[PDB]
Amino acid sequence: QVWGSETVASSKVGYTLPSHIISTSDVTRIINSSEIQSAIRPAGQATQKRTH
RNA sequence: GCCCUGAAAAUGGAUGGCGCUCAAGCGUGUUACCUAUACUCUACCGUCAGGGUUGAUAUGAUGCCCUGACGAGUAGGCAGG
Ligand SMILES: [Mg+2]
Ligand SMILES: [Mg+2]
Ligand SMILES: [Mg+2]
Ligand SMILES: [Mg+2]
Repeated sequence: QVWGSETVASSKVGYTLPSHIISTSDVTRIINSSEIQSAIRPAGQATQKRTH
């Protein structure tokens, strides 16, 4: 009642809870998604070999 | 050309000094040698630029790592402590 829900309006006049600018807080799962993984090129060595 | 005369100032006095006369002087030529915080190569610190790396089961993706270049400073500005 005090702060409101998705089906109940908040008792505060004209107030709604703030929105999210990102859907989830774990970007690891977003990267590990099939669509992202199927569009990227293979990665490197993570520690480049010294050539000269 | 060199040297000499012309050429007199006040504390004692300065090719920097000693001293030097086929010079250790003057003109000219040939080599060797000495040494700057400059140049060349290397290491280390920092700054700037271009890049690599999220895949869990280990901690900083403002992380870790690869590559190149650069570094004087009053008044003054900005940044990290
Ligand atoms: Mg001579
Ligand atoms: Mg030097
Ligand atoms: Mg310099
Ligand atoms: Mg400086």
